[PDB]
Amino acid sequence: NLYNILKEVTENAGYKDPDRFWTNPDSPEAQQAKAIREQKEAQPKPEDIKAQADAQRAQSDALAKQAEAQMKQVEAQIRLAEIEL
Amino acid sequence: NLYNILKEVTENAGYKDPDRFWTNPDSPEAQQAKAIREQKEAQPKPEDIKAQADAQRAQSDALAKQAEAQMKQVEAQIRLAEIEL
Repeated sequence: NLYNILKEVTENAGYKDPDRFWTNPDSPEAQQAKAIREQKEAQPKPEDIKAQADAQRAQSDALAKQAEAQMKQVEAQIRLAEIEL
Repeated sequence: NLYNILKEVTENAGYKDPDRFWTNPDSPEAQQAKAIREQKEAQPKPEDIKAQADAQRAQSDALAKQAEAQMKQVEAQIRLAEIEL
């Protein structure tokens, strides 16, 4: 639609050929340019920092769960064995 | 397209030769200038800090997993032997 508007303005100005001043968005060069433009939004700045923060959150979950279970098992067997003797 | 517009304006102003005031974007010098301009977009600043944080907390996850496994092996092996004796 914008390309059509620009064509109409240019033709009314007095230039019959509109490709001299504008680029058709359906031309293969325009499609390629749109391809690179779309490819340039792979990932923003702090989102991968966000992902590695999620990784450290997961490791915190792990360490906490294993610490709790390990200390429970510590109470299970390191005391009663020396209690009975 | 911008080069064509500038050339048209210059010719209408009364100067037949447009290369005196503008340079053709298809000229080899323009291609070289575009080459250095693109090359100066190799890596922005914060992204390496991002990758550094990635590595640091992948480090955190690693040491978390090894710590959990090591403590599990300690509790399963350093205790029963001294319990039985």
